[PDB]
Amino acid sequence: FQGHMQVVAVRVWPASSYTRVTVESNRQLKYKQFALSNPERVVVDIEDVNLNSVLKGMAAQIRADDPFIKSARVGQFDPQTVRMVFELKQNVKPQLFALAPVAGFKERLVMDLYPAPLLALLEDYNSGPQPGKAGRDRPIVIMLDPGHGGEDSGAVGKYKTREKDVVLQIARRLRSLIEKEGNMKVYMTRNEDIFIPLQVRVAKAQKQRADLFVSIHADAFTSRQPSGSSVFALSTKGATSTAAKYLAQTQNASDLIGGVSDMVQSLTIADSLKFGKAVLNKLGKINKLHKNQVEQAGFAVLKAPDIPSILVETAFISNVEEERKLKTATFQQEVAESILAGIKAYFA
Ligand code: NA
Ligand SMILES: [Zn+2]
Repeated sequence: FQGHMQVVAVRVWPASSYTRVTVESNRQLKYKQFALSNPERVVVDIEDVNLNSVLKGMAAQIRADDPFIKSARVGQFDPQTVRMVFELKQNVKPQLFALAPVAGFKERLVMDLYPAPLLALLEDYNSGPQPGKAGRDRPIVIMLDPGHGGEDSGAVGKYKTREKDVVLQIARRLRSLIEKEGNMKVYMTRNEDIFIPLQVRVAKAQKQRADLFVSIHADAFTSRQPSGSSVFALSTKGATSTAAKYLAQTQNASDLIGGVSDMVQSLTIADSLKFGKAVLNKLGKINKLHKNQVEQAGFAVLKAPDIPSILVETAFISNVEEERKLKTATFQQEVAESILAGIKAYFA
């Protein structure tokens, strides 16, 4: 019970591109943010707040490896006003924005501390395949996109496994395999627990000249019965099943969850279907398939107009058996070997 409090939760997401501080509360917060020096500090003042257990716990959320925050102290500064003080490891350009309650979160105040390669993309948030035959004239450029991150945990298992962790571990195994393919070059939209907006993932792939885009997930249905792996490609004109339409809806809410402030396209979909099929065939040796064909729905991460893009449901984490499989090194590796083998079989 937290009806009485103003601030109800406080989270810090340390990452190399930016550290995010989130303060969640029952009413929209009036705040002021400013800087101090000797030592470099960022200070946030919050109004209509009484200090409590939650804000007092803010100091113990600061990890010894936050690239931005050396430490955080909090006090009542005024009978109305809490002051948060962040001692810094490097110069920052803070950006603060407020979010209305949505997706199960109450009011959120977000502060992102940026420094004063993916930085370039987040800060201008206000190309495509190179010429030649990928694989033969130059390497195939693959962009891996592990779903979610930071504030957005993704779907959560019955036994508490978070989709964000497992799709990252699976992306890392797959990255590691690819960097033994002489044929191949790999980038990642993220390689840590950070939140990346949906359009930034897409833009990263256009920016780094991807030949293939794979988005990796472990989503959830309300029922714990549906299980197995599955592969999706884009449709802008209607989903091929209610399951696919639903996952498009849940996956597109990511930007709300984590929090932020057309002749050539049909041809790209056709290639994506063909690449999706190759990948499905390899997942079918390794796992139950949820559906036996490649499906389509309005997935925002698959909107890159010039790049074949697919979304791989490694498995539905809503399912108890598949939650447990997703935690295992063997099954994560089988999934990684399957995507790779599918990539190779597409180029032949
Ligand atoms: Na390589
Ligand atoms: Zn997901």
